[PDB]
Amino acid sequence: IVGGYTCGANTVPYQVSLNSGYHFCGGSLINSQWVVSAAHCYKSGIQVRLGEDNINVVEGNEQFISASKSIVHPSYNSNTLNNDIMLIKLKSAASLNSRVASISLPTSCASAGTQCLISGWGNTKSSGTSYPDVLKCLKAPILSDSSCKSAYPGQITSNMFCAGYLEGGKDSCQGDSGGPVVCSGKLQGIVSWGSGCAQKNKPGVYTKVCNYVSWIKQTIASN
Ligand SMILES: [Ca+2]
Ligand SMILES: [Cl-]
Ligand code: NA
Repeated sequence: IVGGYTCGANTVPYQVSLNSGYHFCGGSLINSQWVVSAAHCYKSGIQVRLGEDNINVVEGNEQFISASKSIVHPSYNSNTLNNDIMLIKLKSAASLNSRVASISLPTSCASAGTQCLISGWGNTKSSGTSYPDVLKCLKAPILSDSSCKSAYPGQITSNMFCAGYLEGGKDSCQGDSGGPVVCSGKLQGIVSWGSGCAQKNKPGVYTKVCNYVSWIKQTIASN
């Protein structure tokens, strides 16, 4: 997250860190046994880290649970990042409390202008590199379809939306991938991609989660 603020310990209790020896991607807890992340985060040897603020310090609210199975979206295209969504089942149910809590799936798509909370442990620089160890937050509005398509000609599908600021300075960045965009208490986005970070006229592109609710619910019901 570039141009965000320090969330505060466990203030985003649905935020997970995907660990394969190190934080590599965000995720969103959606019930005691399932995480939603970006398909482009897929790899084996995933350990889901819940209750995290400092990812380098054991602070006392962590639950570390190995992934038992990953399900990349059937129609995920790694070249276009169309359908950049994946589900991870935990080997055991997370113990749910004030600091480790599921985020509600949307019943409806969010609209341009709606303010959302974007969070993750990604790069905090637009030029050069600095990884924070504590969770960073950004309040960003969803952008119009037409703005999003103008910003990225030929690249925005019906499964993508832009959130952020065309003036730049405030964005998601490398290491935020797979993390949440929460708009009035609902998971509407997954940190998917962008052109660099916090560049003018290159806002963050997010997986449109409302498109995937029937897939998520069916997958969970049979896995
Ligand atoms: Ca920690
Ligand atoms: Cl539009
Ligand atoms: Na379960």
